[PDB]
Amino acid sequence: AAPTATVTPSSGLSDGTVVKVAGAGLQAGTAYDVGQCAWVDTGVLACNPADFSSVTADANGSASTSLTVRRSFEGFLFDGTRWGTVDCTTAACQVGLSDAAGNGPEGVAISFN
Amino acid sequence: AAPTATVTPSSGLSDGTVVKVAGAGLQAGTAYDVGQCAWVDTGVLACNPADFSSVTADANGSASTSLTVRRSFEGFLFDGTRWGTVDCTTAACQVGLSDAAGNGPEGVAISFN
Ligand SMILES: CN[C@H]1[C@@H](O[C@@H]2/C3=C/C#C[C@H]4O[C@@]4([C@H]4COC(=O)O4)C#CC3=C[C@H]2OC(=O)c2c(O)ccc3c(C)cc(OC)cc23)O[C@H](C)[C@H](O)[C@@H]1O
Repeated sequence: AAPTATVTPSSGLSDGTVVKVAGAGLQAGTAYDVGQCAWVDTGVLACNPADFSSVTADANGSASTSLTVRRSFEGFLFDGTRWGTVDCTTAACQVGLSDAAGNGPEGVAISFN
Repeated sequence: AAPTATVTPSSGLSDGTVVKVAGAGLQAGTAYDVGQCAWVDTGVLACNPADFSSVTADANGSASTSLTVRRSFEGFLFDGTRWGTVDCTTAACQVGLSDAAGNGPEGVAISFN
């Protein structure tokens, strides 16, 4: 049973909307970061770390938090370097959850007004 | 990195075909059952434990193993109760991976003829 994520709302977002993020099927007791990213190239994920939140999955594998989304952001790579700016009206941005190894539910697509 | 399972080959299968099951986005060091099952009721899987195999995910969260699939098998529910003979030409059989918490990739649909 695969882990899942919900991002409410996920469409028609304005810059600065705070969305609600919930996870299920996560690893009980484990800390997860929650954020907005986009795949900008094959295998290259650029994220918006300035607005990340985090959660610890409860004993049932569940967790929730909120997240401020940004219409465009300066995209950063896992090693702390900047990839370039990401415009989410022209790029497919997603909001998801990730543990220290990169694991978690599939990202949820989001879109802006 | 949501967990994934890939099963090769997955169609035109015969009784006894050995398939390769590759899992990724798994938990490093967790052991996973690898097996074939059919949904026989809402939220009820009847599996083939006689051919189940095991893999422990490596440091990169990957695993691979072979699995021998069956066109028909005695299907067992989660607690060992026999459900009855599953005929996979008629039933929706799938192959997948799950850990002791029942967590893992979604299963992969397979077809015999
Ligand atoms: C653990 N390392 C791998 C992972 O890194 C992801 C990642 C990328 C980036 C970035 C920078 O903002 C920072 C830090 C680190 O350095 C900085 O300067 O900022 C972070 C983080 C990350 C955490 C991981 O989130 C995710 O894994 C994740 C996902 O797989 C899919 C969608 C996601 C979505 C939609 C959101 C999300 O929220 C955190 C995570 C994911 O995937 C990369 C592609 C590489 O393989 C990395 O090696």
